[PDB]
Amino acid sequence: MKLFAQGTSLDLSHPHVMGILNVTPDSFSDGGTHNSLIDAVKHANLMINAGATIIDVGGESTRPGAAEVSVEEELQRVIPVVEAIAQRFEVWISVDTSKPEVIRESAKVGAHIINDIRSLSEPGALEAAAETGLPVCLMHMQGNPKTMQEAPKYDDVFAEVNRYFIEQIARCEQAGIAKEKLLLDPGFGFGKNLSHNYSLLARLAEFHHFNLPLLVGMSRKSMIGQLLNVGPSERLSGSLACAVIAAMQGAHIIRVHDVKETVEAMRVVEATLSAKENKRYE
Ligand SMILES: Nc1nc2c(c(=O)[nH]1)N=C(CO)CN2
Ligand SMILES: Nc1ccc(S(N)(=O)=O)cc1
Repeated sequence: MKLFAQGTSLDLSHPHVMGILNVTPDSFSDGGTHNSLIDAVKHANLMINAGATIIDVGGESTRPGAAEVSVEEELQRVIPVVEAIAQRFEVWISVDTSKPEVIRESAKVGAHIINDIRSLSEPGALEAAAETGLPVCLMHMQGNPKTMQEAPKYDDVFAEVNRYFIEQIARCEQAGIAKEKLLLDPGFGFGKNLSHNYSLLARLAEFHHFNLPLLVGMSRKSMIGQLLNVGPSERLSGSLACAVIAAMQGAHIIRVHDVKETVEAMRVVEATLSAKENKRYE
């Protein structure tokens, strides 16, 4: 199973570690792109050296209570970073944005994947994505990402995620985006309580019925912090366990903050699955 973008390919035969590079106004400080660029390129370098095969560049925070970012603010931070990395390294670059101008401007500087947690729901996003012909990640979410509001109720969270996926795949094809260009992500922590999150992880293997790559992001999330009752900087062990459970079930891309450690853990999973008559646990 491979992805094709920007004259290159990504083989999904093994788990890939996607490192996170957030370049928001509150971190990519001192205003409209400071010498925070060296910082970003430095940070990327470490991630690559640690074994990341994909880097997720985002100019907007999607945490509860997060501010909205303007197209200008976003453009100012993401584009320069995407370009500097594309020019310097061979990694795959995914862009975490929901804005059509950022989508368009990103393809042009070499981005390989459009990771929109909003699944191209913003006016003009679907059309901008299609035009680029790049792979798109579709994520399940109930509500507004940045709501300090409570988690919905679900009749059955897994059935709802499944049906959402069917509907979104359809929407994409109707717009020109071939099913073969999609990645699916259940969206851990988004409009889901503790129970819902562990139900989605327990049954991850059942989402293979779509025959599409699966991307997951549990790193330092609430589903861990709540369970173990620990702060954000004390969640590495839990984070690692979630990555292993997902990978063991055949997830293809794991979004994380702790690249080195996850890569090691993934090396153990690969050794195991290769000795496993059918390459996956269910
Ligand atoms: N594809 C994907 N992208 C994300 C995800 C996630 O869970 N999956 N979680 C986030 C948390 O701010 C940010 N971006
Ligand atoms: N939505 C969200 C909440 C917390 C985090 S974390 N893992 O940086 O604490 C990431 C995304």
